[PDB]
Amino acid sequence: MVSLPRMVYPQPKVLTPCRKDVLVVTPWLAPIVWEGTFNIDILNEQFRLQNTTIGLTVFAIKKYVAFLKLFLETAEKHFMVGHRVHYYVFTDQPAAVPRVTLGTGRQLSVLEVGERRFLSEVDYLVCVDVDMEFRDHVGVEILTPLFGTLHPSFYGSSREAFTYERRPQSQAYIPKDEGDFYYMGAFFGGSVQEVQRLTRACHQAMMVDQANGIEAVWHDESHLNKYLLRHKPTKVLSPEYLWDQQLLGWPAVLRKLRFTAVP
Ligand SMILES: CCCCCCO[C@@H]1O[C@H](CO)[C@H](O)[C@H](O)[C@H]1O[C@@H]1O[C@@H](C)[C@@H](O)[C@@H](O)[C@@H]1O
Ligand SMILES: O=c1ccn([C@@H]2O[C@H](COP(=O)(O)OP(=O)(O)O)[C@@H](O)[C@H]2O)c(=O)[nH]1
Ligand SMILES: [Hg+2]
Ligand SMILES: [Hg+2]
Ligand SMILES: [Hg+2]
Ligand SMILES: [Hg+2]
Ligand SMILES: [Mn+2]
Repeated sequence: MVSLPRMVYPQPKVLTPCRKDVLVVTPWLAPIVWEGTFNIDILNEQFRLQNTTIGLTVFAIKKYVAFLKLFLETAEKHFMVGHRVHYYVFTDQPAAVPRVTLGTGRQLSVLEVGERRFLSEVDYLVCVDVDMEFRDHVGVEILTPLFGTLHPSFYGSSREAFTYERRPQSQAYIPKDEGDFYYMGAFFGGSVQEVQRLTRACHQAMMVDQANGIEAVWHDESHLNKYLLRHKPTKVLSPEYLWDQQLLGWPAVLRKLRFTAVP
């Protein structure tokens, strides 16, 4: 709404693309987020002027509570620093959640397991796996109504090789001649409204499948892929945002490894 203040930064050059080695915009005109495609100062200004609050949700059930300390401490160094952040930790062991020191404007809620809340508390929801650590900047460049992340093992694969659910009997079914990308279930998000629409659709689809005695090959991730095929994401995150260095190394196409699998 409000005007940006005067800012001094390099002029963007029309006849000079930032990245020539990768696709930076999808066929439906959604940016694909890679290092070099965004000026974080301009984006931070835009989002701070709106007093943006980001919710970060993670599940830590059974032995996975062990991953919380590193996850949260690294999120404090790299995730949305400067912005309001609300962590939501869903766990079966509330007393096992580590006591992590948080920066100002950041809070954590422990929710025991064994909603309209989000609508009134945050503007965007980011949903990720907990067996991970942040190694570099993950900020407002990802925020948009609905986003998915390119799975690190398939970003260079032909659609026929994607491990989508291939049985027509499943709600997650995607035939061999369809598909844009293979999105990983470990990192998705968007506005609260869009994330709840997505989770509701996948939940209903999974219930239909269960009633028909079938379980999608990659569970929730198969359904996330069917949803994002039919409801195109407004931004797509590159594999910089979901990487496994032990498994895949550090390819030239990745200028930064931002959020990675814990060995
Ligand atoms: C040594 C195991 C190799 C797995 C590589 C492909 O990753 C898996 O892809 C499937 C879909 O085909 C699922 O998305 C699954 O969750 C992925 O495995 C997980 O992510 C990879 C990157 C790696 O960190 C594995 O250890 C994870 O289990
Ligand atoms: O005992 C378990 C198994 C899974 N998870 C949660 O479900 C996510 C998906 O599981 P996992 O990381 O094992 O899957 P992978 O990335 O290996 O495919 C984990 O990050 C956790 O957030 C959990 O909390 N406890
Ligand atoms: Hg979520
Ligand atoms: Hg998640
Ligand atoms: Hg689901
Ligand atoms: Hg989903
Ligand atoms: Mn995981």
